[PDB]
Amino acid sequence: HHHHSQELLKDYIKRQIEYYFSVDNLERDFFLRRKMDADGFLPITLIASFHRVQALTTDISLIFAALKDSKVVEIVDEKVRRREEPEKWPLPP
RNA sequence: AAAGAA
Repeated sequence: HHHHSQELLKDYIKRQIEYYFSVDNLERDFFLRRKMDADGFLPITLIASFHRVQALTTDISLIFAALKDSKVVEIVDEKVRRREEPEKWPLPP
């Protein structure tokens, strides 16, 4: 027993989601950007369906917990966006 | 290139 399994899992979830919201990924992620609203937000439940997140967990409240203190993303209601200049990224649906 | 990290 060398770590708390659910805390480690939360760190994997957080870093996987922060990757999607990195500038490097966003520059090329046309699917993700077409799903943004005009303010840059995506449903957290959409992110939950992405294959690597769903592989790590199907517990939605755990994904919220994993993201609670992220400096990369901001959460409003059940939606999430890049904290820095989110409005640059949406693309037409 | 099956979501080859939507």
